[PDB]
Amino acid sequence: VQPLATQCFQLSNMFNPQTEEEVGWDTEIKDDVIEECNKHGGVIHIYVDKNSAQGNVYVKCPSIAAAIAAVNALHGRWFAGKMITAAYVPLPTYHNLFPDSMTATQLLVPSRR
Amino acid sequence: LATQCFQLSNMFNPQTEEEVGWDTEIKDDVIEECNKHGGVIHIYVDKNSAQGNVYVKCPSIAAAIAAVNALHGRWFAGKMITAAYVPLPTYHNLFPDSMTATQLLVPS
Ligand SMILES: [Cl-]
Repeated sequence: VQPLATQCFQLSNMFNPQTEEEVGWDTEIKDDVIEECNKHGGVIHIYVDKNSAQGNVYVKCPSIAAAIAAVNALHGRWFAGKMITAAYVPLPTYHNLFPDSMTATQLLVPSRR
Repeated sequence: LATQCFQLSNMFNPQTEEEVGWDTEIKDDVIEECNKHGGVIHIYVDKNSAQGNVYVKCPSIAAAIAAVNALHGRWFAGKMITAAYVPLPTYHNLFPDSMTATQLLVPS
């Protein structure tokens, strides 16, 4: 079987730390993702892993329904010939990686207006 | 806090320990990944750890960073492995033999 949808997922290929040349690039990715999520079910945690070779972005939505909507809105885009992929993370694993994501309930909004 | 040393987590569970060579294969898998980057000079699969911890030391921090950046977030045995750097002294105290270990490890 495939892992059930959870509140939490990991995006890949969102970027390539070797090629990323713009200052504040990871924040723009963060804003881009939140903006995308706020067209759907929002998001309560996000983390762009600047050092990951596969360009990982971690996300947690206020509900699995919100998470599904975000994943479905995000996993379609392409970057640098590589396609973005989402993988759900079980709560304990995601919570172990991101302890603070456990009690975070506030919907995030983008920095840029 | 990049160092020569890191702790992989979620590499296994007590259920993983029921197959022979589970630890030898995990050991080999990490070495293999490290030898695609900067290699590795010490590894310890902590059979007694509940969190499926594997301890690793690379010949240089450049090597470890390359390994960690390749390993963290990576999926292994259906579980997302996470790498957390281990302070060098901590690693050496936990693992005395890793200090003078300079021979690049190769798989079994
Ligand atoms: Cl997992």
